[PDB]
Amino acid sequence: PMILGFWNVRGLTHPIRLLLEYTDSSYEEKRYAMGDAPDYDRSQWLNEKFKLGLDFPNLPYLIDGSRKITQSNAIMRYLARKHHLCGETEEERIRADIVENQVMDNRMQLIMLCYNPDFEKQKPEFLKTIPEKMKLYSEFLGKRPWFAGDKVTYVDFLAYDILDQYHIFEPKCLDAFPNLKDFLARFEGLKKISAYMKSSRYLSTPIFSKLAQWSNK
Amino acid sequence: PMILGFWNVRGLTHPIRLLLEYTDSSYEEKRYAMGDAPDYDRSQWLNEKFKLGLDFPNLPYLIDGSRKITQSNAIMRYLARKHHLCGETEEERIRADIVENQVMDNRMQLIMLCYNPDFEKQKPEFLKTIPEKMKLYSEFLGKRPWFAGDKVTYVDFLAYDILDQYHIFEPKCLDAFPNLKDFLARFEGLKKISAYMKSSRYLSTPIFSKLAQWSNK
Ligand SMILES: N[C@@H](CCC(=O)N[C@@H](CS)C(=O)NCC(=O)O)C(=O)O
Ligand SMILES: N[C@@H](CCC(=O)N[C@@H](CS)C(=O)NCC(=O)O)C(=O)O
Repeated sequence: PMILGFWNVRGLTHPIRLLLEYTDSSYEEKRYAMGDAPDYDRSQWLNEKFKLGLDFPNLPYLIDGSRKITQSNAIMRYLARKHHLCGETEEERIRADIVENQVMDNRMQLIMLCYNPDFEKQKPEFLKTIPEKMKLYSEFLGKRPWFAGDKVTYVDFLAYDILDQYHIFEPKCLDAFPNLKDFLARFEGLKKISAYMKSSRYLSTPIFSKLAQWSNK
Repeated sequence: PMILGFWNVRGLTHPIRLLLEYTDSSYEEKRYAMGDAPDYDRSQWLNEKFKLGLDFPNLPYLIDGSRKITQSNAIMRYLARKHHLCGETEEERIRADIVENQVMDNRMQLIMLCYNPDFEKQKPEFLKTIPEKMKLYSEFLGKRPWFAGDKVTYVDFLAYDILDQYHIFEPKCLDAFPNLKDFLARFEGLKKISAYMKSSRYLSTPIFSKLAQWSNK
């Protein structure tokens, strides 16, 4: 089976665990544990960071035979390439490309907040940026069932995760935006996703490493 | 023509400018100026940000007729599909995806270090690191002319940029890596690239605004 490796958290891998499922892929996972404060020992990982034959060692990684892939979007795209969950017209590919990048910006802005010792006094400003972020996703999807058109793509898996995360962080943030709730619900409503969500393998929280100020435990 | 918008800095747009040149695109640019200290003004940009009909307003942007793109990465992939500068086998596509993503990570690490608090009382420490990032590119490439193998692909413009910056901030950083040195020289050597670096359009520095630390004048 393929081997996915990642920390014992959701992090940036939720989209990959979900695609592995959706596709009825044969895989096993390696979930590395980190230590508690004040030092956050990472040896579990570091004892093999340099021994997997990875080009640019990092977490997450995928191994399917000989092929060894790092960078979450590159894992994401290899799988989609495999399963045909990519754009099929220029129009689909543009929409996919943008959304893939936009998620990461928004995923990054979140981390930057959750990883700062100033969280508490910083939160109140970040919170005012939210409506605006949500509004873009809302206007972008419009009346489309999925982010790139009338077909599910690997970008819906990326979008679902970031929209979910922001939702956990501010429960009310999708209230003014019904096509997004409609979005979230339709994603879940999927056969293998529903099934996965009630399995022993489902990992929704913590979001972040014990190092974060939020969703760290 | 096509319009490229961005700040009047290098930022993360170097590869786009270079690709537009190489492809003999018909384009003009709008090089937004940032006011300065204290309040470094962005009025030039903010006044039309939500007026151009961009889904996800940001710098940089590409308008090519009816197509309006945002996200530096999506701009590249778009230009790469338009002119047939994509990998042609699974193996090439995989090498492209990873490289594409790796650059942004290296690209962001560098900025993290330049706009921050005690850029100096942390100076060395992340410098002593270049050398070991370099080895990774080095080994990844090996003896291939180009990063996805046989042919020049869009990722090459992105590899070029990052290796070019690391080089500014570490004049020797490459001493150990012939193949990297050979790469730079043979990039700087493509016919339209040559010509462009001699032109009035060319902008090698500053890399990031007044504000910053490094490449900020
Ligand atoms: N660009 C990367 C970021 C990867 C990354 O930062 N991985 C983290 C946690 S999310 C890590 O700790 N990597 C292991 C390491 O640095 O040794 C991605 O999209 O995969
Ligand atoms: N991931 C985005 C980065 C974009 C971004 O951070 N843009 C900065 C300059 S490097 C900006 O000033 N953007 C315009 C804005 O935020 O309104 C990209 O790859 O295009």
